[PDB]
Amino acid sequence: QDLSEALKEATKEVHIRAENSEFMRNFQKGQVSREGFKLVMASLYHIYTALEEEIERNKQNPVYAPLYFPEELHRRAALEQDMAFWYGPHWQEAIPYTPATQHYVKRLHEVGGTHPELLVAHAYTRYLGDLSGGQVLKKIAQKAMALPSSGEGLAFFTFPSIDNPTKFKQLYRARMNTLEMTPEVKHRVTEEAKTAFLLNIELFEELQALLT
Repeated sequence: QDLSEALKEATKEVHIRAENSEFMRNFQKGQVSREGFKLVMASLYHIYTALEEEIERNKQNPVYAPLYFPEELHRRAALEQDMAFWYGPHWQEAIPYTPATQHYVKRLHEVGGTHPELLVAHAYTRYLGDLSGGQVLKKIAQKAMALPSSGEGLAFFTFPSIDNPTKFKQLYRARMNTLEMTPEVKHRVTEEAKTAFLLNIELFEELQALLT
């Protein structure tokens, strides 16, 4: 089986659980305020910082390199804008760094440092969602919180260097299928993607509790 297909099949169940998390149910209904939203975007700041640092460490590694798309995909600069929007000029000292975020970041460094053949599972889990349900979350955020169409506060959800998310996702999928793939690597990559989803589910369960 192609890796792109293996990953979708492996994560289709946990994806259902993730999109139906209590935090996300509240989001999709429109119940999340500025406070909740600042919490999740600050958490994403740390996650994508760790993820993109590990992507840089491994950019020339053949186990990842075909998926190296900083210009199109990387979120850190965009999140730095959003942090300045939501938290102001001294956001680096203002933003929270929660335990679940720390746990997620810790795994990203373990993977990037010790198991870079699995890094694709983590880039997959975040980026392809950003290019999918991410786009729906963006419209909900705009409506709920009165965020302007011009895009301030929602740079994270904006991909100026991609014309069509759907087309780019097809490209990224075909490119995943180009990675050197053994039964050993494909088994562990699909397992690591399931873990990536759980780390996200646990972040969202934590934030929901912090707010209630």
